[PDB]
Amino acid sequence: VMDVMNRLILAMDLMNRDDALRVTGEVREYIDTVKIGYPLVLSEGMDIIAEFRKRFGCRIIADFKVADIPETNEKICRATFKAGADAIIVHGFPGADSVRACLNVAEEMGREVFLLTEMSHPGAEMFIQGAADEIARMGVDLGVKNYSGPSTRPERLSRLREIIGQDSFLISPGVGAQGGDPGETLRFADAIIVGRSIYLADNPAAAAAGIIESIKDLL
Amino acid sequence: MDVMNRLILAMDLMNRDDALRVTGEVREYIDTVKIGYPLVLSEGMDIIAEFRKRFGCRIIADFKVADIPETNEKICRATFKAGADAIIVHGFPGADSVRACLNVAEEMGREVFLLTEMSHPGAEMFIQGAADEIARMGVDLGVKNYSGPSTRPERLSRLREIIGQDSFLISPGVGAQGGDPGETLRFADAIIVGRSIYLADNPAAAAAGIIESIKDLL
Ligand SMILES: O=c1cnn([C@@H]2O[C@H](COP(=O)(O)O)[C@@H](O)[C@H]2O)c(=O)[nH]1
Ligand SMILES: O=c1cnn([C@@H]2O[C@H](COP(=O)(O)O)[C@@H](O)[C@H]2O)c(=O)[nH]1
Repeated sequence: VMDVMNRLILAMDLMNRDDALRVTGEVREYIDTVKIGYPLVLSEGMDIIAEFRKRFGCRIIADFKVADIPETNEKICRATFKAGADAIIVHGFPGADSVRACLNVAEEMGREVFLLTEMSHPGAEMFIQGAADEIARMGVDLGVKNYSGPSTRPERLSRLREIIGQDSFLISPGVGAQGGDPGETLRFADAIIVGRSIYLADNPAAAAAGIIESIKDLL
Repeated sequence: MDVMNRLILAMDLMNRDDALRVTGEVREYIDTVKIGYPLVLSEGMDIIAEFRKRFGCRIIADFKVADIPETNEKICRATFKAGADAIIVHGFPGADSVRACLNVAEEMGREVFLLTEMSHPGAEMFIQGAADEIARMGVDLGVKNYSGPSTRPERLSRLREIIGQDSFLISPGVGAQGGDPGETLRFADAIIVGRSIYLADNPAAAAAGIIESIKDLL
């Protein structure tokens, strides 16, 4: 599995290149893995991935919530890996063919897929939560090794960990701003994802350091 | 929304030169282009303004928006800043995520299309069973624009029933995925067509052919 420094992944959702680079640089001693999503990519271009690789020694997870038909999913994954992403996040709710399409491209291109199981926001209760255990089981059947699940619902995160097994790699957003606790989340997830609690802080480095101090016995 | 010839081009070529040339070739037949991540991730968001400069066409950003509300808001803002007239949003992530998109669209003078059921085989696993409820959620939220599956006209008809005749309904899966242009237009206001046009030996003839087949439907 990827070796995530300090079990902490930065969700870099600032939408300005200068701010995104400044904040990421400030926390670089604490974090070697950065999740870049569409807020930044749609604002600054896929070349922002290149820029991060150039500036920082960071692994890049493209949080693109891939959620199209197989043919389109293939194209999205190809473009994303071509740009230098180490991994891509993919929805399971569009079904097994859509997921398989991403897995096939990742296998061919030597990169990784993370399957999102249940989302951490309130609206997730409406449809995704009821499908999440089956989505996780589907991932296991398809050979998915990497997953994302919700910090905001420890009971759900625990069940999802059970389904995917201890050997699977599990990351978890919703820590901090959305209400999730770093330590409790790391009972089940391999790494936590943190965005606003760090990138909106007056001192992002102090914020990251504070989170890390709070989980030091788990490192 | 008034779509020329009831035909929306899905421009999923991944090269700027090819995408611009093929769109140019069929410009006399369309005034609405759906641009998705295949093109945007290959050539940048600046491609949207370039399409407007060259063709004056309407632009629907097919970004399958599917994040938490806070992130959805950012995605919609970035997308509308790039000049998109509308954006396609998943309903599966729930009502708050959809509402986030509706907010930005209202703010910037744009439209949200709610995707209810997808057209590929895997849609049967989870989406299809949620689709009627997603459509009702759209109605509850005041959504006026929807997308549904050409490949399942019985499902498309049901979608139409739920949202009513006043709502605007577009439908992908025509051609390559097996859907029929004329049958789909029994229920949808407009059909989306990608590969059957952009991978054709002669895209202009392909477009003309499709239009000829639905001429009695305008
Ligand atoms: O279920 C979820 C919830 N959030 N996110 C993403 O993780 C980050 C959470 O950031 P935050 O710490 O500012 O809440 C954002 O990029 C959000 O899109 C997910 O991928 N899945
Ligand atoms: O349920 C679906 C199926 N396809 N599409 C999109 O519509 C287009 C269909 O293209 P095609 O005519 O080449 O199949 C592609 O951009 C695809 O991502 C959707 O938005 N929803």
